[PDB]
Amino acid sequence: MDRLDFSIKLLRKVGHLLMIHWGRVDNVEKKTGFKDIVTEIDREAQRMIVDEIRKFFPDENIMAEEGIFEKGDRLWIIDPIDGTINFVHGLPNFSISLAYVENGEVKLGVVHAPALNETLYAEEGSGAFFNGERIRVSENASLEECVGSTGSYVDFTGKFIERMEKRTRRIRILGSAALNAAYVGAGRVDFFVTWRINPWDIAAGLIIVKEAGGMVTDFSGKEANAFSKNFIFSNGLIHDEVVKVVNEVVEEIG
Amino acid sequence: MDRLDFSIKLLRKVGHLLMIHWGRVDNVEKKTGFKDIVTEIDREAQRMIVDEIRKFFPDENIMAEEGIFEKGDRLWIIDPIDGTINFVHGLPNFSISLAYVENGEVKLGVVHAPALNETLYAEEGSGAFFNGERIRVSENASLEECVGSTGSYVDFTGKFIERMEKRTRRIRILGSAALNAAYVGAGRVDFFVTWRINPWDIAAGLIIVKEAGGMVTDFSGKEANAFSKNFIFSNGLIHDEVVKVVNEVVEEIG
Amino acid sequence: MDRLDFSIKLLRKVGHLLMIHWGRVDNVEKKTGFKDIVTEIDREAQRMIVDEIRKFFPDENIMAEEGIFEKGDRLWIIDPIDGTINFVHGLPNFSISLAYVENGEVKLGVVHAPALNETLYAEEGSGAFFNGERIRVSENASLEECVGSTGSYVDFTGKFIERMEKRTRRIRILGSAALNAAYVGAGRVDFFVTWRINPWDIAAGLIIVKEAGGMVTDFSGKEANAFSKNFIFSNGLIHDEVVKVVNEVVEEIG
Amino acid sequence: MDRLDFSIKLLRKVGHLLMIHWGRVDNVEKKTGFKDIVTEIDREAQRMIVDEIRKFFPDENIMAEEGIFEKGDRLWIIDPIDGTINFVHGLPNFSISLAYVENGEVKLGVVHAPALNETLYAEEGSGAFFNGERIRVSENASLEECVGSTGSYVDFTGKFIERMEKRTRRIRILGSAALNAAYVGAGRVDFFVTWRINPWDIAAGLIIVKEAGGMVTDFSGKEANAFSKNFIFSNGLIHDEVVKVVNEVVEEIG
Repeated sequence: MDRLDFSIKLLRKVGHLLMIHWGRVDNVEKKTGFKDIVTEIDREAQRMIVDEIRKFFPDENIMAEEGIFEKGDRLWIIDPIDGTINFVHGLPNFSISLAYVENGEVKLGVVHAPALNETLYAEEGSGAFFNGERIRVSENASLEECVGSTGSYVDFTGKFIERMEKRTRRIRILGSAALNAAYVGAGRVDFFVTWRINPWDIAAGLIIVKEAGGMVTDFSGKEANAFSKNFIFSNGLIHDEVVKVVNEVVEEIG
Repeated sequence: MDRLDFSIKLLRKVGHLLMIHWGRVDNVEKKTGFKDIVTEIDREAQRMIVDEIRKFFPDENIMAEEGIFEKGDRLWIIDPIDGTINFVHGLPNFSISLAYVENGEVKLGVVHAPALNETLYAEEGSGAFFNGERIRVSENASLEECVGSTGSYVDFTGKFIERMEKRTRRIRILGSAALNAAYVGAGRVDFFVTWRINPWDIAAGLIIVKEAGGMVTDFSGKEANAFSKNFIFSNGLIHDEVVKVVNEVVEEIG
Repeated sequence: MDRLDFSIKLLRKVGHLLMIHWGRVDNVEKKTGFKDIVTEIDREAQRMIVDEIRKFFPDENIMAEEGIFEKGDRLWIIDPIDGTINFVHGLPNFSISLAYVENGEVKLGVVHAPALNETLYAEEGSGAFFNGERIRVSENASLEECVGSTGSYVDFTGKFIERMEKRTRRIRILGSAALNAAYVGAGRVDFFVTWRINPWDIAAGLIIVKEAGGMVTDFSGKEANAFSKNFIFSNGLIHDEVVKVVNEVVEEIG
Repeated sequence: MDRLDFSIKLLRKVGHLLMIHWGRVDNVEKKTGFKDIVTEIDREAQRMIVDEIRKFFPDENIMAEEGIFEKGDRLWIIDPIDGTINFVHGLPNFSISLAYVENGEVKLGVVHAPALNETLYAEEGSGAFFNGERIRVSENASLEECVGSTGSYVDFTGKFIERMEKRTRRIRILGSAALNAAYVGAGRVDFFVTWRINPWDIAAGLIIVKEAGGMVTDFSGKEANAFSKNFIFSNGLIHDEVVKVVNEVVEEIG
């Protein structure tokens, strides 16, 4: 609809800005932390997205990973570049994420991968889409036929792949959280695990997976909410299995 | 050129055949286990390539992942679909690989990813390209500032990440050995490690990374060629450090 | 919904088949008569579509296999290739279209240009889209500021341009009616005129233009349908003026 | 090589800048000087191209399209947007052209269509390419088997279509002189006719057609050079037939 179409068009527009500097970034500093990085393109992409929202939705709030941090019953969650590292290195797996939350709940989410021309999205009650076509989670009911995936987390990823690679086809590490979550919704992977990360980071992939028919919970199997920190996105069919094994990795890591 | 131009065009043509079935493969068969598959599309794609080569180079030899394993002074090495599992699940990381080997040494190599429209290639003595433009390995001299990558091998993977994770920036597991290797010569990743592997998964990757200024040796450090069972591709500035961790991991196993 | 999604996916799939031969037709065929090979591609593309419609909509008339009824019937129109000349010569302006018609009314239409990665479409009542995002006809209400289009038709084209020449900004001849019609609903051109063509070749574009807010009438100015004898697609703002010149041109000729 | 690889990469980079605004000069900012916003995109793009050239080839002349008429040994001819009308309307047929001239002769040429991902180029003595593969002029020997092209020129286009229509297979009017001339070297069109356009805006195309084995002369039939005003690009198999037909049009005019 209105807000959704606006988002798709907006992220595709800004997506071209990132394409100009893709792989050719000069200023790269380690943002809030030490593991990840951030660039001047990050903020410039955010500024472009933020100016447009404020333009058509003046009385509404915004919340970026770095910079703007507001709260309201009409809130936009922006992540100018998810997979900054990939972006900087020239890997195509990076995306722009945008979610619209109203009255505390996610009403719609969009994830756009400039270099892959992949715009995945969904608005609650309307299903999940991918560049115009409907997407649904997979029907792979057992791990022997599943391709899972996870993020790069110290002490977690290695031991997680350690235990999982044995019971699945493959485990992928792509480098863009939002996209990977949307991929479960697209049905390209059967599950996606992401440890100790910011909750607002995946508001867009969450609604996409849920509208795609998937299941999203914390490492406890409990419905994923704004107070969860670890997330598990799946096709709902092999969730229990993934959850069990995830606690087996978190335990082993003390 | 003649053989290079021929190879680029042939792979691009066959790539469309694969696009038709991408993510919509009805039946997949387990070659040796559930982690090792192949499809009838692999076969149809190879046949298209084989038939074309036979037509213009009738007396030359052809060697493929399956079906044809000829030997000779003039040999063409084929991998119809490098990343079959990704291909079946609908992930974009899969490619067609071709290489012309003359007297044991690979003269030209072409790696084509249909979903991503990425054709990387190199001819002996002519440099490495990416869809017409020149590519060269990264200039990252420190492992900390590197993004390495590897395949999904049971036991070795979990261990490799485990070790490498505290030494690098990120480690990726995309799914296509040929592409993953060519990605090194593209400067998208700083190194790539392969455990247990055939010539058709890396003949094209060696020449690309080599003509792109990088290094390719077995796990011991010996400059390998057609095969060696173990491979390490890199920009050459951190090859030793990677070989160090690799031997650690492999010994930590045994 | 069900039909529209079915159609978007089916065409995006079959379009890849056309991409195999696209411009790959050797001159031995273009010289002897590319009519044959083109028909083999046409036949094969139609076969794949027909086979699928049979599986999902078993009791619906496909391309008049069960007659031609301007009222009281359910029909599926298939155009495997529109812009055949462009296709043969290697021009990217060619497409594949599918349209479902009920009682002479186009309920939904899809135009897919494989080489441009453009999927335009519309369902009756839901508006027109372009790869997931909404499209609408332009708002240029003065012929002198419009970009028009027509086909390379004998007699008609030379004159149509003579006229339009000073009355309008630019006139384009793309060589792809369906794509061209759709481009009107996308607001890329302000009006498109067709001289002596198969109505079923632009039925998909018909619904696309109307749902995008424009209008489509025959030369006599009557709203057009899938059986009309002539076509004029516009943004609905300068439609009367084009009909005028069109008829003037028709007078001059025959 | 150095200059050609730098140009290919440079045009591909700036191309995304154009994409950000492609078809994005809507009515809300169309009623607020849109021919000015397109001049900002142009100047901004021109600025990027100019800066990079100066940064790598410092003491070399730069005759930007909307720049100055410098003179010297080494000269770079730039055109930020060729096909401005299409660009403004959302049509994909627009390009960025760059030609490098030394000693008065064009040494290399690049034509990049951002919206189509088409990079056509050639180096004197190295032939023509299209995203890495070799391209060559068509092999059509008679006009009745050719698809010709020209632009939209008042008093000329009409008559041209008139006289050409009954001698040729089909004529096209796409809207981008450089892209269109390049398409002759790619073999998509058998010939192209421009009417009173500055040689500079067509220099990149000229080297592409010639390295592709084509023919480019002025309306008289003599080699095309800076003293030319009207051009004819062809495969060299039907050049004379075209010159003959074009001259008849020229007669009908005045």
